[PDB]
Amino acid sequence: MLIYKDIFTDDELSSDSFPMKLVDDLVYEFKGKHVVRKEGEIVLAGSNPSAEEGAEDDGSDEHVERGIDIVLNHKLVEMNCYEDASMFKAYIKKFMKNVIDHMEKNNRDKADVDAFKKKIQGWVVSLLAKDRFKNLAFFIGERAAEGAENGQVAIIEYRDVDGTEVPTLMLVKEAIIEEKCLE
Repeated sequence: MLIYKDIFTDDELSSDSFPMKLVDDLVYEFKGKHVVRKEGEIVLAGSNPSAEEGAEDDGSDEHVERGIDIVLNHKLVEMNCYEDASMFKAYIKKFMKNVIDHMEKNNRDKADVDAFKKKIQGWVVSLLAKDRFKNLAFFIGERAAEGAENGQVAIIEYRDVDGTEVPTLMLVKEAIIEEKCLE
C-alpha cells in the first residue's frame, strides 16, 4: 500500500497501488485506458468515437458510464476547467510558493533553484495554453468532492502513441510525496 501526500492534499492524503513514470524529474506520468462504468453495461471496445472531455451524468466517481481507467478505478470525479479556473489557479499559487521555498531551504543555490523553476515554468505556461489544452480534465478525489475540502486535483492530459489516443495522467513530484509500504 503506497501512501501519497501532496503539499496541499496533506489533509486527506491516501493509500493506493499504482506504478508511475517520472518524466524530466518534474512530473509523474501514468498510463490510462478509455473504459465505461455502468451498472448494466460494460462496452469499452469502441475504437472510433473520441472523448477529449469526460461526461455529463451524475454517475459518481467510480460509476461514471464514460471515463478513463485512471479515474474510474481510483474514484475521481470530473471538474471542468471553466469552473476550476479559481481552484487550480489557487493550487498553483500555493504550489509555486511552497516548492521554491522548500527547495531553496535545502539546496540554496540560485543557479539550481532557477533551473528547477524553469522546469515548472515551462510546464505550467504550456499546460495553461487555454485554446489548445481547452480539452483537458481536472479530476479530484472522491473524499474531497464529497467533503468540499482541498483534495488532489489530478491533471488529465490527451496524448496519442504513434496514433493510438490514450489518456495520460500527470502529477508534480515536488507536490506529491510518497510513503513506501510494501514489505
